[PDB]
Amino acid sequence: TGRLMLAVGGAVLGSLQFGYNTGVINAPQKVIEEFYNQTWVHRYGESILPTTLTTLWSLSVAIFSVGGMIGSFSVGLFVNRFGRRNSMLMMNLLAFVSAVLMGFSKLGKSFEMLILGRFIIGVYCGLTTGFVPMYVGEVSPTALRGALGTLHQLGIVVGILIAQVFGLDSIMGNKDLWPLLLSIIFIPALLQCIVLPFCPESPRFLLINRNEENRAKSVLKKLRGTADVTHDLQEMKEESRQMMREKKVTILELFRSPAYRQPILIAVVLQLSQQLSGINAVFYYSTSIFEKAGVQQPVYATIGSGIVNTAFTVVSLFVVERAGRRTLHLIGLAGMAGCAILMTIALALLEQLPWMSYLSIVAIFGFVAFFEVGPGPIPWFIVAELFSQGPRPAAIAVAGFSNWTSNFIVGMCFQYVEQLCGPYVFIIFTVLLVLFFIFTYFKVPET
Ligand SMILES: C=C1[C@@H](C)[C@H]2[C@H](Cc3ccccc3)NC(=O)[C@]23OC(=O)/C=C/[C@H](O)CCC[C@@H](C)C/C=C/[C@H]3[C@@H]1O
Repeated sequence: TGRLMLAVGGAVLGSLQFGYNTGVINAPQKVIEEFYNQTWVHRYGESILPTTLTTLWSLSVAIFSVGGMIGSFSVGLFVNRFGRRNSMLMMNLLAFVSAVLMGFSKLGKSFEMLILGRFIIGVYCGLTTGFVPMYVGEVSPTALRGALGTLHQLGIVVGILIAQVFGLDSIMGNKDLWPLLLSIIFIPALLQCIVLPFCPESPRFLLINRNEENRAKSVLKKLRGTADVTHDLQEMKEESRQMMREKKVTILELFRSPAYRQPILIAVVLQLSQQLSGINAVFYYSTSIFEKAGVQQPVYATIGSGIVNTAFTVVSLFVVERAGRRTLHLIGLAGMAGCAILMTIALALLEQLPWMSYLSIVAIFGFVAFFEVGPGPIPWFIVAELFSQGPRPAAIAVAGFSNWTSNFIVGMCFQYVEQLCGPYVFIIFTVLLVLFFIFTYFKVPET
């Protein structure tokens, strides 16, 4: 419990860095867009086209999700081959590579570097979100396993907040220091590169994946702190039974078996309902949507959304263990729909009532607050509770693919939709939120 605080906190750095890379490109949108325009002129002696500037900066934020897909797929590769700890350590290379790329992108007069860096760091984020939850789950005692695993969640939302803070004009969200805003991630990396080597390899890797039972003994005693461990050791060997009991099934075997075709449908749709709700429409373009509203100091409203977001995350902890998954997920979609509607009213009546800009802030706060209690965590609780230890692994990969894919559809196309639909964009979210509300009220069983 003492030395334990090192290995965990050392791993959560990746989840901080995960959330940081997610929301850094929110506030400094205009300045980087100005840099694209600046770079476009220097090359061709011509101001960039507005539609091109759209899909270009959209690609710069969207390509990140593409990396995450690949990353989340490759987690199984490095984990069982190089170990949990060492996997997290070596993959800090992607951060330094990406940090340098996104940092010297301005000094290199190239948005390709920035896009490329955004891809690479996306892979790291996809890999990391597979490492951290798995590492702490094996390192922590079973008692604190259902509590320390929270730090991954908190890490992301807090990382998103810090990204939005630094996104201020006062700090790093400006003409001169935006390349550093993207690069500062090297600090967390450098820290994790120092800490992890002192942290212990997971015993479940030493006991199972290496059969080095003896090398695992020295871990738990220093790790768990307890002198003896002739019960935690037997535990893992008894929990590995259930994990090795029924045969694990592959991805494409999940599609072909009509026994698995119904629960998988629920899983994927529940992931679509998380992204196509359009919470990344705000976590990527909060400061942008606020600008089209009459919001004074919009970057602060984004930080507001971060704090509200971070807040209701902690609230959700003391709710999932108090209510049902079917209910909480329904509550979310409704509130997200209501707020999406309420958002449209603000964006519509602003031109008539020069103050509804304040309503848009409250709407989006509720739009993300209702998300973090319903469609936030639940879509990952239902999937893990619709499949036994055999097909459950393959189900996460599909769900993971479903999430990244639908995440890319929003972040890449939301601006193209924002131009044509005008103040009537959140209706798309409202509409889909209804379909997702119908789909769950009938076809989603409580667990
Ligand atoms: C906006 C988002 C962010 C906010 C989350 C979103 C909400 C959430 C928050 C806390 C716990 C579980 C879910 N639900 C997510 O899953 C979330 O990433 C995670 O936080 C955890 C991801 C796990 O590693 C498994 C999936 C890891 C990836 C395959 C998918 C990651 C999704 C992101 C999502 O983009």
